[PDB]
Amino acid sequence: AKSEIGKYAPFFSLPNAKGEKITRSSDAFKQKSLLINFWASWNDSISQKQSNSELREIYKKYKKNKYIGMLGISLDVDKQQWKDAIKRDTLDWEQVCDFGGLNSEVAKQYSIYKIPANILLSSDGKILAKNLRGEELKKKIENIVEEA
Amino acid sequence: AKSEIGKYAPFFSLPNAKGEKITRSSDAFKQKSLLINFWASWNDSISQKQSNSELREIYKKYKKNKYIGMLGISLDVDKQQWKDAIKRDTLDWEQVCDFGGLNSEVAKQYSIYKIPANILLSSDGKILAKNLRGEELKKKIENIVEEA
Repeated sequence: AKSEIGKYAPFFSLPNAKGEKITRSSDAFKQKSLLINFWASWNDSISQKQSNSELREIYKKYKKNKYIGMLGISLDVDKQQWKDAIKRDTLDWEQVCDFGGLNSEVAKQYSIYKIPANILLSSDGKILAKNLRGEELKKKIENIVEEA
Repeated sequence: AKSEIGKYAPFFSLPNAKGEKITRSSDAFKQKSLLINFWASWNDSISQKQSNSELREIYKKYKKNKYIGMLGISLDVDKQQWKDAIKRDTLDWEQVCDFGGLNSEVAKQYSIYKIPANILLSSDGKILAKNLRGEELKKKIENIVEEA
């Protein structure tokens, strides 16, 4: 219930590849809406590949945008496997992982029942949508950008 | 934690495809050691393909053995996807799933940090081994069914 649409996002604070803790209020994301994608290198499935294709297109279009940010949260347990995937899969938006895996607190807090998954937050942290894909995702991001 | 080697396995009761509730003491498993494997149909990974091959060979060899049984626990949320994988991959040992997904009771009770995963229990329910693969898996099952 804590991650249902319209609720405020549960807190997280998770380390990036350099070990810096990132939150929804880190400088890259403050005052922006935030698209958070969940994945793991141990699930390089067709669905994950599709999500990645879609997310690479969003990042390419919106990487230097005032209104929208992107964060990848991995459920990997192995740091080298995680970093290797970031490189191979060109996951060039910010990436975090605490190596807890399915036992990672963030996975429980966000009630992740499968991966890939995603969640979209307003700049005030409100949960706008979950598990958006395809044209619907495209349109929601376009709308956020238009709302300025 | 509750799933360390030497501890009694956490309780579970999960429905098979026909809706029968299966536990470690169900008729097929009573007084046998039990190999439980955790998976999901959506986890189309190399580890999952290799795991399925390994498990199919254990099943082929030991399906009528009086000292070992096998149980697949899926972390699927979609029943048709689950059943379709069972058929495609001939997962013909007992299969259960309650559609709760990654954050459900049994995944948390067993501290599953990624899938695929497995656990081996003695006939009294104590945890003997975790995440057995390859020749190590074969040798452990051989050792389990050996008569004194």
